This record gives sequence, C-alpha cells and structure tokens, in this order.
Amino acid sequence: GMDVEIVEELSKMLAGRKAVTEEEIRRKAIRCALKIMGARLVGIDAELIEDVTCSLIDLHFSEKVKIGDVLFYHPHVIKPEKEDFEQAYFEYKQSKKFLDAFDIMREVTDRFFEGYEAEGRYMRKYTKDGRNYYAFFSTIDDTFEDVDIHLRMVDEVDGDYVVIVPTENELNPFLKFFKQYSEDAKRAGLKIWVVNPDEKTIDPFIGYPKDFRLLKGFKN
Repeated sequence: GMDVEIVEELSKMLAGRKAVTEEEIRRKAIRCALKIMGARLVGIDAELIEDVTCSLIDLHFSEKVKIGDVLFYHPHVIKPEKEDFEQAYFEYKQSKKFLDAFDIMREVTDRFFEGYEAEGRYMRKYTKDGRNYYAFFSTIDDTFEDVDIHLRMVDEVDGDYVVIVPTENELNPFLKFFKQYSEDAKRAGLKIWVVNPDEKTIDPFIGYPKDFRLLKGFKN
C-alpha cells in the first residue's frame, strides 16, 4: 500500500498536463501500483485500480470534453489547446492498445502455463511443483520507462519474473529497448515475452523458462 501513495505517484507523472483520458490514468495506475507494491500486486483486485483512477477524474481532472468517441478530462479553469489534446490522444492510443490486449494476454499466458495453478490479475503467479513464474502485463514502451522496477523485480520473487507485452506495428519500440537495455536485462535475468493478440500466440523477446517442457508453448 497505500492507495494514497499510488495516487501521489500518478499525480507526479501527470504534472502540467491539460488533458487526460480515463484509460491513460488506469494504465499508469497499474504501473504505479507495481512501483509501490512489487510482488504484492498478485493480491490486488481491480477495485484498487478503480479507486485510484476515480482519484483523478470523479491535481484533479474534473471537467469533461468529448472529442469524437473519446472522453478527455481537464482541470477547473485550465483550457486544453490542440497540443495538449494531441499528447492526451497519443497516450490514449497507447493505453487502449494495452487495455484491449490485456485479457487475451492473460489467456495466452495461462495456456502457456498449463496446468500450473494461477492467481492474480495485474501480476499473475503460476505454480506447478513448487516452481513459480511471475507474469507482469505491460507494453514495451512502458517496460522501457519502468525498466528499473523490472530489473529489481527479478530478485524479489521466489521464481522467474516475466514481463508480458503485446506485439507492436513498428520496429522502434522493441528496437530501442534492445539497444538500450537488452544487456542489462540479460545480466539481471529479466524475461520479456511477446503476445500476438490476433494470432493468440506467445514468443520470447528476451529470456527463456528453465524447463524444456514449457518451450512447446512458444510460436517460433
């Protein structure tokens, strides 16, 4: 905990912003919850994230402006200009992509880990014969930014820690991570696996399980 401390971390990330979306707040709330709780995130329910997001929308983005099918939120007499909507929109796309992929990722990862027993939503813990895997669901751009969190996470769990991210359309997201952090990831033993939400497949980007019986579950 606490819910208050997560709401304080979220309010640091959004300082100076004139517009946000609920899906952006929701995504960054899961990432702040991780930063503050680490492994204890396996015990967190969706209701913590509901309460955190409603901190910020219902620093305080109280006032609604609808642009097409997207609901933006802004402060009281702070007026969002084009540039603020454009950034809020870039963040909405990023966040919606993760959020749309989220449940398919947990389906594909469960299927990879059968029949390990499974618990958790935002971090998911898989256990079979006293052997544990810990899966955090994110995106590669987030993982890039949150890399210090993930590097420390590998030593904090009794088992293997894996970040599960979706496929991207461009090369740069995965390519810039490789250039900047692949060696740090290897040295720390951080695993990152890639889910195709369309094809319902999973593939390693960085790192492998330590059981040949799981290697069956990868696409290529």
